[PDB]
Amino acid sequence: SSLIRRVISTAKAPGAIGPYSQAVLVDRTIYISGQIGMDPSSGQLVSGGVAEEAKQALKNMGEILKAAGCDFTNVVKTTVLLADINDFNTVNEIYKQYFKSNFPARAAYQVAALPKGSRIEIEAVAIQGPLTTASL
Amino acid sequence: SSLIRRVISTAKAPGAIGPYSQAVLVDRTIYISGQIGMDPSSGQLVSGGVAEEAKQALKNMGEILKAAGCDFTNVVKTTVLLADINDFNTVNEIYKQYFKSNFPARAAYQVAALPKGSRIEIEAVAIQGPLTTA
Amino acid sequence: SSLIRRVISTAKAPGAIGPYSQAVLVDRTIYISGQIGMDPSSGQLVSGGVAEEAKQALKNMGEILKAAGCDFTNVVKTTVLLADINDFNTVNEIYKQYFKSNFPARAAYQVAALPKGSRIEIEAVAIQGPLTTA
Repeated sequence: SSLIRRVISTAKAPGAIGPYSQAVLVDRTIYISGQIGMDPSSGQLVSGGVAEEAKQALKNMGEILKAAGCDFTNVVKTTVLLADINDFNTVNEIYKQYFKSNFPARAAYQVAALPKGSRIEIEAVAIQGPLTTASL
Repeated sequence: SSLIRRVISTAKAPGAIGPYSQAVLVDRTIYISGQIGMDPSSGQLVSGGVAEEAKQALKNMGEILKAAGCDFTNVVKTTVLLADINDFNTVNEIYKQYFKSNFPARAAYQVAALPKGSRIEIEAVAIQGPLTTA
Repeated sequence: SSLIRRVISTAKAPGAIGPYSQAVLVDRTIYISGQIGMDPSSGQLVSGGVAEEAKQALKNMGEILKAAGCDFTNVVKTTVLLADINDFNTVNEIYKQYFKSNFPARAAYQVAALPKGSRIEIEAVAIQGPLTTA
């Protein structure tokens, strides 16, 4: 009757440094922490604003997915939090470079402020494969 | 070992204005995108403010639920995102016309802005039936 | 084939002041509503500000978890919604009084406004154990 729950941690994404995990896996469902454009090495936000931060946040998410045996095709839901709702056109273009098709469900909105003054934070839910459309 | 994962897509609700699906069904859990009060025919927000937008957003969610085999009773969690926290009474009154009992868990708060200048966005998680309640 | 959906209800946490349930359990997953620093017996926010409200909100979350046969170790994801981003450190130190290892995944950010003028709201997803690593 037990289920495995394991905390994902990879050095290719910025480390926790706090009472949170990069992501938690529990019977094929992966809850991924909100990712911002932090460089895993420098511990600082990359420079350049939303375009550069979005790219970095998505790479960070990709490395976490990888450590769980997944890729972007496994993501079923994201939340995209913005410092400015008007950055959507830019953000969408970058988002589509990682999420190429069969897009996750999504919620999206502008918040009042994000950690470290970032312009974007992306959280996600993913499911460990293998996956099928067939009702079997 | 395979789990069923399928996108839900109905013309009864608005087409995506960005790279997202209306909902994703995965092993009985349905993740529904944030819905706003956009008319499915025109692709524009309905006129009249928060009360009319909330209604349309819920109708849109309802059509997505239907296409996933589900109705409002299958919803287990929602997030209500408001342009103005003072609209809560108005929003709840409308919310209760759709969700009538065994209510979903819920988070609610005011955000800075929503897509298309909407006054409300509602996301949800539902579970595909059969479901039997204690 | 049929999954049971159970609404979690306990007088040890504040009763709902809107159309929502404290938490909903379905097939092992427990979706917990956003908790604020309200005292169950008065149904009013505690005094003292964010520090006091955060402790109360977590305490309310703990009672809801216990009512579902869980504790804080069962939590796999939280969202911390702040009225002020600068309250983060204060809230984080309190959060660590409850979560001690195998930490939940997390999102944190500042919103425009929370219900009843609250300085913090915390929602969560938890999974019914036993949960193991092996």
